[PDB]
Amino acid sequence: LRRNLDERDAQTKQLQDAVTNVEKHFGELCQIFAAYVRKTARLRDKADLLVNEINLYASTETPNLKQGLKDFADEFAKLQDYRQAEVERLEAKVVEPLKAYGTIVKMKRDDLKATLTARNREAKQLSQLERTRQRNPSDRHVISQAETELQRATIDATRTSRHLEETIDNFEKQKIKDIKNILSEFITIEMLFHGKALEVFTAAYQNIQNIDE
Amino acid sequence: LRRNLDERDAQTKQLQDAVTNVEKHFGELCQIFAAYVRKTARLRDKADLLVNEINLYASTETPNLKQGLKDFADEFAKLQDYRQAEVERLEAKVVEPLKAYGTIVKMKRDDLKATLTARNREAKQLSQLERTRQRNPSDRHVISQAETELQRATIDATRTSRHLEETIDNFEKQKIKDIKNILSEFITIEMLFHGKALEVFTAAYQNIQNIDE
Repeated sequence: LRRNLDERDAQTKQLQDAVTNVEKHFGELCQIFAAYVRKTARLRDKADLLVNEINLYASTETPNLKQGLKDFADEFAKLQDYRQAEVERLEAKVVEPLKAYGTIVKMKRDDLKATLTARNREAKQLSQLERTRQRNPSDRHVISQAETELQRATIDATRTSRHLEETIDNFEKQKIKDIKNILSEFITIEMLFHGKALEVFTAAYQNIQNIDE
Repeated sequence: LRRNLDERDAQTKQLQDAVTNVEKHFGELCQIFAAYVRKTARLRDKADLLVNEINLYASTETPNLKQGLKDFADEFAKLQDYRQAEVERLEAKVVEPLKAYGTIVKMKRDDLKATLTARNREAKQLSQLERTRQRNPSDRHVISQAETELQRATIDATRTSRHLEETIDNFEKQKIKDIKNILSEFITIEMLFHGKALEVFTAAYQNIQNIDE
């Protein structure tokens, strides 16, 4: 029935738009997290430049001031190693899992296309059956054959749509697990870095106090 | 005496090179700290983009997942306000004090130039005195006048050099205080930010756990 076909299509469009919504927003988050990683690395570069200049300036100075400056530079350089570990973990645990949704989305689009193909085959077999009844009204045999082929197309379309509903449902379940895990990893990777920074800067504060002024 | 003038000049050259060494290295540190600040701000920009996308994606989602995402975005946005305070303090307490050494260096160069000028005047008055003795060997009056003017130039050069030694000595004392204070401020400003980040990310870890998966 026509009012049922409008409903059936609108419901598949929702599954289609559900895949698109994730493709769009996980993909945007993926680009932003990659840019966040690049900006973290570019900040590490400037911190390296500071380490080098403090060391070079320290090499020109009186002994106690030189030692205090080198000790600071040694601690701060340690912080940039932790920043490098933060960059690598963010690439592996945040950017790469979001990037993998390109392939997940492609597989869902195949399931959606198979459903559209099966429904076109069904609609074609239904129009075939009505035409065959009209051209050969009294040929029970060829009508029965067209009825049998419609029933095959119908159950194949139902089963293809039934599989689609299951894979999209699993896709939504895994979407929630993934976004929880991806943001959790981002939070713990950052927390690890900020905790190490506090350790480093606490010690660096001592090495500056020992500079005899 | 000539061996004394080589010594006297080499010692003023050391004062001159001491001003240059600070000009060069405080100026390099100033440029690097400014670039470090710009890279911190550019990392804040990317974090803002993450806040916006998480909010926009959350506006499309089921109620519990939407709320969990918005709560994360609200906490992380709080972290970028602390990053903005870190940027402002680094500009005011680290970059600006290093930048102020352009003016300090200029004043020391004036003291150095006054010393060179006074020594040229002295050397000229000494050559004048020897010439006057040679052209008027028996004019005790004009010789005595040239001797008196040499003694004025000599004590003026001694006093100008004596003032130079005092201002460079004070300049070295203040250099050590300043570099200790500037690096201490950098360390405490960073420590403050990393401590606030730990607070924010600890709370953000809860808001992610409440997402029903």
